[PDB]
Amino acid sequence: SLLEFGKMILEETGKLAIPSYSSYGCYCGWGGKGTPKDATDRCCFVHDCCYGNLPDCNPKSDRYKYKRVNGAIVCEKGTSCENRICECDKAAAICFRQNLNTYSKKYMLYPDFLCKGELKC
Ligand SMILES: CC(C)NC[C@@H](O)COc1ccc(CC(N)=O)cc1
Repeated sequence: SLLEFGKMILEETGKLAIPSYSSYGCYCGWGGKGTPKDATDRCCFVHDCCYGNLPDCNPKSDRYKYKRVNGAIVCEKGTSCENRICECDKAAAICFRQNLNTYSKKYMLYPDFLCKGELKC
């Protein structure tokens, strides 16, 4: 669920899920349309695509359990939806951590009209 994801982001990046990643680019937080603005925006695009592969699960509200083995994120055995959601977030977190160095504030609160373009998962 989102309680898990946000906690994961903070631990990983140090920035806070909301508002650092709840309204960035064209995909973080708001999904929909567009061409991802930057690397962090691409993690969101890929992440949204990740939840999209799980039709009958509830990413936002189904809680899962994960642990750290010296820094590694280890998703714990749960329902199979819980296992797959967890993997989807673990990636976003890793991806987020990987492009902290290019996280740019001008994409914060990014306006919608500026997000039109085509991208299939
Ligand atoms: C505590 C506050 C009010 N949070 C409400 C909460 O709905 C914030 O919302 C969201 C909505 C959707 C997502 C999708 C995720 N990033 O992939 C992440 C966070």
